[PDB]
Amino acid sequence: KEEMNKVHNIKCHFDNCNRKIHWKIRYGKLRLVDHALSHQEEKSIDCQKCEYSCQTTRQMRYHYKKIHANLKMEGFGILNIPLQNTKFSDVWNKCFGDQLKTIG
DNA sequence: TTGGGCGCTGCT
DNA sequence: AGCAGCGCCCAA
Ligand SMILES: [Zn+2]
Ligand SMILES: [Zn+2]
Repeated sequence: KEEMNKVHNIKCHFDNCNRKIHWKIRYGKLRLVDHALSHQEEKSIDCQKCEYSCQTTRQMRYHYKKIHANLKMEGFGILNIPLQNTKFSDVWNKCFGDQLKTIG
């Protein structure tokens, strides 16, 4: 539980990003996945109610709040997102590849 | 207006 | 462990 709550700065190595995500194991990987998806041109997150699509689950959460105000957004975990493919594996590697021992 | 992401955590 | 969500400060 201690090692659960330790801050690990995860550095994004995408060209001229170099942002540091102040991550914790407790948070899970969603904010890291979303950050990598933001560096990719594809809009692989699809709304469950309308035609909208976007890059990140954070974008989709904003979409639901504004367009689907009375509806819960559901099914947008890393296990629901199409991640097991080469395009995403490549972008994840570019951003965080040297830090996968810490991420898992 | 959009929304990154900090910090949160109910739940499995 | 860590998923899969959320409130909200502030310019990512
Ligand atoms: Zn980055
Ligand atoms: Zn929609």
